[PDB]
Amino acid sequence: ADDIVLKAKNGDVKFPHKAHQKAVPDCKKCHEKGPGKIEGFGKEMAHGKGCKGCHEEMKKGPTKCGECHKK
Ligand code: HEC
Ligand code: HEC
Ligand code: HEC
Ligand SMILES: C[C@H](CCC(=O)O)[C@H]1CC[C@H]2[C@@H]3CC[C@@H]4C[C@H](O)CC[C@]4(C)[C@H]3C[C@H](O)[C@]12C
Repeated sequence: ADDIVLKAKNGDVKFPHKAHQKAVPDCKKCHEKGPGKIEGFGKEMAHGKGCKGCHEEMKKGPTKCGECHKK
């Protein structure tokens, strides 16, 4: 399957899966979540534990606005 781009208005956000499969061997951090996670995602999650917060906790991954968002 292909990577996905989140169409944030301030700039597309790429999500590269291969880098996540390799760096986050705890696949249940994202997979096998109960129902609601597709509908639940949005800006609050992305700037929180959905994206940025995990990077902050794992001490690796982009944490600045222009590292995630790129037109
Ligand atoms: C959240 C940060 C995730 C982590 C950690 C892992 N995966 Fe994942 N996976 C996630 C997304 C949003 C998607 C779909 C979008 C995409 O970019 O592909 C996937 C997809 C998969 C698939 C399909 C990949 C493909 O067919 O090319 C598989 C089999 C899957 N993911 C496996 C998987 C494994 C085993 C993980 C841990 C080592 C892993 N993922 C972590 C989000 C995230
Ligand atoms: C932990 C459970 C994570 C979640 C949820 C998300 N990401 Fe992540 N990301 C994680 C790690 C530990 C890393 C390091 C990968 C590396 O080897 O450098 C990253 C990295 C990225 C990258 C940069 C990838 C690269 O090859 O340099 C990007 C662009 C990225 N992550 C984006 C991203 C977004 C948009 C997320 C939510 C949709 C997301 N990450 C979730 C750990 C975790
Ligand atoms: C990657 C880990 C991110 C970092 C660092 C920042 N943002 Fe972000 N933001 C991210 C995602 C995945 C999303 C899309 C959410 C979704 O609904 O899919 C966003 C969203 C925003 C938005 C809202 C855009 C819209 O609703 O169309 C804005 C205005 C935004 N982000 C701004 C922003 C700024 C200024 C940041 C630095 C302070 C920043 N983001 C960091 C992913 C990431
Ligand atoms: C559930 C995990 C981890 C965050 C958390 O614990 O909530 C998060 C991390 C990244 C999230 C995905 C980002 C890309 C997609 C954003 C869409 O708008 C909703 C579906 C997708 C496929 C999201 C589904 C789910 O919300 C995920 C896989």
